[PDB]
Amino acid sequence: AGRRALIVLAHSERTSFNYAMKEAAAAALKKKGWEVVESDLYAMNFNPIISRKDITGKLKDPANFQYPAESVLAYKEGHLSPDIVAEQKKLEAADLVIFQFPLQWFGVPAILKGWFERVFIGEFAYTYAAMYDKGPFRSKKAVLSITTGGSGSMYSLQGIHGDMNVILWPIQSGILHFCGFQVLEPQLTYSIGHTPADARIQILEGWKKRLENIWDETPLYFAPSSLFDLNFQAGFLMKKEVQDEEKNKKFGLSVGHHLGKSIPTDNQIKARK
Amino acid sequence: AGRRALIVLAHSERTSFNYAMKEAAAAALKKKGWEVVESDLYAMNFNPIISRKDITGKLKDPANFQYPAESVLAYKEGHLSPDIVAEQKKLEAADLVIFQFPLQWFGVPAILKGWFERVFIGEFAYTYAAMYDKGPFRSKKAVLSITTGGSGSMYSLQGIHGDMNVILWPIQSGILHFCGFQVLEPQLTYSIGHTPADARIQILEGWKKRLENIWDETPLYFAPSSLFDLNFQAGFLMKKEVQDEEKNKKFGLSVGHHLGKSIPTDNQIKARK
Ligand SMILES: Cc1cc2nc3c(=O)[nH]c(=O)nc-3n(C[C@H](O)[C@H](O)[C@H](O)COP(=O)(O)OP(=O)(O)OC[C@H]3O[C@@H](n4cnc5c(N)ncnc54)[C@H](O)[C@@H]3O)c2cc1C
Ligand SMILES: Cc1cc2nc3c(=O)[nH]c(=O)nc-3n(C[C@H](O)[C@H](O)[C@H](O)COP(=O)(O)OP(=O)(O)OC[C@H]3O[C@@H](n4cnc5c(N)ncnc54)[C@H](O)[C@@H]3O)c2cc1C
Ligand SMILES: C[C@@H]1CN1C1=CC(=O)c2c(c(CO)c(-c3ccccc3)n2C)C1=O
Ligand SMILES: C[C@@H]1CN1C1=CC(=O)c2c(c(CO)c(-c3ccccc3)n2C)C1=O
Repeated sequence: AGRRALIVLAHSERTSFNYAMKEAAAAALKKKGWEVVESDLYAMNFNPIISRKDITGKLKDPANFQYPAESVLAYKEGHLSPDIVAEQKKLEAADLVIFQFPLQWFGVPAILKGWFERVFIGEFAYTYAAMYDKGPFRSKKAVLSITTGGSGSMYSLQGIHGDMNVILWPIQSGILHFCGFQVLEPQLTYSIGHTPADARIQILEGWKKRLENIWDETPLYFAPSSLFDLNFQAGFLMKKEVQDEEKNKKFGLSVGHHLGKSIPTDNQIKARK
Repeated sequence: AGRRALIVLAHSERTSFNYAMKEAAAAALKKKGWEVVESDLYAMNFNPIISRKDITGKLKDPANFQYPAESVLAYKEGHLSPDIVAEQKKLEAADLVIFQFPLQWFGVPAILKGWFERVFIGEFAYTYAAMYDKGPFRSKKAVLSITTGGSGSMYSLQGIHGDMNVILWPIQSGILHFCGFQVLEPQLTYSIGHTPADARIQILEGWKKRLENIWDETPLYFAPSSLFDLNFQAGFLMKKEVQDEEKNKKFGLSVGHHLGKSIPTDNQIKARK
């Protein structure tokens, strides 16, 4: 089960609803016996920009700096910037990771985007040989608790912004699941700036109620990596048998693997698929 | 037509292909009579974090800081941080804006994400009353020129990463088109790290060739805001009449407006739709 939790918050104001939601999760989990650690990016004045400075020492090839290779090497040899390592330790010690943030330009705040870029270093957070379900964080679970200015209807299939499931895909599949994370249902609190005070109090309590049993939840469905030929040769394309079999399925496997057919309803919002 | 172009680069190395793509684009554009301005985020050591320091004036509500409102107010009264103002001036002058960046965790680099967050302030880059096609930059055109580590097949409908069209959606529709921009087909350069020297040279020539007539291209398709009842009362939902003409249609309208049906092939990569 789950015993330790990491709450990554990306909001500058201690007076925001996001901070309240972070406080609610901390209280709720602790009161349930969990150990809670925080990564309040702004309060920590976190540096989100990847650079050659992330490697405390000489680079393998300063004449042509390539961050991927250099950062992985620094990782292996233990030359990663201290601030990066400290976060990597929080990740390794955590069973549950909660990402609390306000949706910004249909994605995560830049400070958090940068946190992934500098913290999710190769070898540590992933390998091309163990992508997705086989990733390093397979024993861990992640959840996005998001707040927005736009109303839920704006994000429905007929809303002007379009399906929220598409917006979540690059984050939940491309970032979290790629590293092995079992991704749980996102906590979506729409139009928080247009919500009555009593309703907000209920949102907080609802979030705490869910956290009581968060670890017994069934995670989102992503196509298993066993359906693909995971080698540079086949170009990591679906196995031909799976393709043929899939040809007789009404729905695609997920948002990203829609295969040109109907995307399973709320594939990135609701579990059981 | 268009004589003014802005190239926003998000890469720290002068030795990268990304920098090469930036030079090639500028060289080719100037050759066709364009005026070319640049925003090399790293070279500028651009601040990517939105904070109350983006406002130089006295806040309207200092004890309860709210970025959306305060920033919009600062734009309206001329109290925005001068570095943000400098970027906004480049945007207003530009006819064509090119975003050159390496794909990082299925999105734009944090430094570029922060650029959108601090520079695309309300009123300046958008207004709820005139979202999408009615936005401020509707007389402008934007293009994403991306380079990736992974091969094209990994991003095909059956590649492990999933459809690249889904990854592109939140940036091209949510950020670019939301502000009125006509978005042109993205220049996609896959597995740049695994491309032979002679091929890389051809990729650059091909990019210069495309830019020779970039302004006359058909842009990508996004559902017009006219298909929606644009008011907090109708939940910014698609017009009932429009919803009825589609129930018979096979394909959805776009990636975000797939409507539970099939997404039009390469909706976010190829024009004509
Ligand atoms: C750069 C940028 C980009 C954005 N892009 C998007 C986008 O793409 N899509 C979109 O939909 N939105 C977008 N937004 C809007 C953003 O998502 C919302 O402004 C944000 O989620 C609002 O929540 P908040 O917690 O940050 O803060 P706040 O606006 O402060 O709101 C929290 C509310 O709850 C109250 N409150 C605070 N603490 C408590 C407590 N303990 N108990 C009860 N009530 C409390 C506050 O007084 C306030 O009214 C963007 C905003 C910015 C700045
Ligand atoms: C934090 C992070 C996250 C990432 N996330 C992803 C992801 O989600 N998906 C993904 O697919 N990839 C990802 N990548 C990989 C990234 O997309 C590639 O490393 C990048 O696109 C490579 O291009 P480059 O221009 O930066 O540099 P380089 O790797 O240097 O490659 C350019 C190549 O062209 C050569 N070259 C330079 N100038 C010229 C010239 N003028 N003419 C001809 N050849 C030239 C160089 O020597 C080099 O071999 C990530 C990388 C990082 C650091
Ligand atoms: C996608 C681009 C980035 N932006 C936004 C889009 C919205 O649709 C929106 C916002 C806000 C916040 O400014 C509210 C909002 C805020 C308060 C109360 C009600 C709605 N709404 C509906 C945005 O910021
Ligand atoms: C980990 C984040 C999610 N993304 C990546 C996914 C890939 O599939 C990938 C990367 C790289 C770059 O590290 C190369 C690559 C690099 C050099 C040569 C060949 C492939 N490939 C195939 C990534 O960075």
